[PDB]
Amino acid sequence: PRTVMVNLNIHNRPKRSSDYYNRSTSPWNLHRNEDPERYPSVIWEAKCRHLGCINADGNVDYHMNSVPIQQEILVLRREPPHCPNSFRLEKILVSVGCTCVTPI
Amino acid sequence: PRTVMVNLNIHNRNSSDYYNRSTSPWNLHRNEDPERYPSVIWEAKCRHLGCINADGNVDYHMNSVPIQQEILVLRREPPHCPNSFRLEKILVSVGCTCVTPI
Ligand SMILES: CC(C)[C@H](NC(=O)COCCNC(=O)OC(C)(C)C)C(=O)N[C@@H](CC(=O)O)Cc1ccc(NC(=O)[C@H](Cc2ccccc2Cl)NC(=O)C(F)(F)c2ccccc2)cc1
Repeated sequence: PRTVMVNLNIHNRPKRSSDYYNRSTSPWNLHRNEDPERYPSVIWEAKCRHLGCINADGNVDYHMNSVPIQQEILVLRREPPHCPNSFRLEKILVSVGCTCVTPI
Repeated sequence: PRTVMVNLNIHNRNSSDYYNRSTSPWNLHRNEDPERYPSVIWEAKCRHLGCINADGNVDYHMNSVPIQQEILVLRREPPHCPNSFRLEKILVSVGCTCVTPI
């Protein structure tokens, strides 16, 4: 009912540091979600390592909370299946890291 | 030049105020570009250089820093062609996390 064309070839941004994930008070890991019926097909989702957050001393402090920061994202989904380059839009949620948080 | 078709009827999916309770809270700044789809984009900005205490005072021995993501956005191509588009990859701060320096 409303349809458009898109060139998936790309240009822009170099990178670096980005071990925020390891020095955060609310650190995380990245889990690969691969779906071949989907553009992009590889997506990296963040997952908080602890319930609590990390001390100065480097011990977990459960009076606080690692929680994930999320984003609504649009992704491409094959429509109909078996059709290698026709697609519909699909909105989804993506954890991109965790932040630490006071519970009240 | 690999090219594909997209139906913009978007089904399906699928308050939480972490921005205010984070040790490394932040605000959102509007970026608007009319030659861009989406045109309005909200970018996060850490409120403090340091992070917030239990006591609720700023502790500069630590660091609010933004968490970013690579994002794709659409740009008409050729310009003034209302259906055909090219991809453009962008960085987006979506919130801040607190961090131990070196
Ligand atoms: C992202 C929207 C879901 C959101 N809008 C809504 O909830 C409803 O959208 C109704 C208007 N947007 C719209 O039609 O999107 C297009 C005009 C596109 C068609 C919105 O506009 N948010 C914005 C305002 C704000 O809220 O601060 C912030 C925003 C901006 C762009 C993006 N970009 C995307 O989600 C794109 C979708 C896309 C865009 C352009 C070209 C190709 C593709 Cl596949 N996908 C990706 O970046 C990704 F798939 F690569 C991806 C995957 C995994 C992790 C990270 C990224 C995300 C969020």
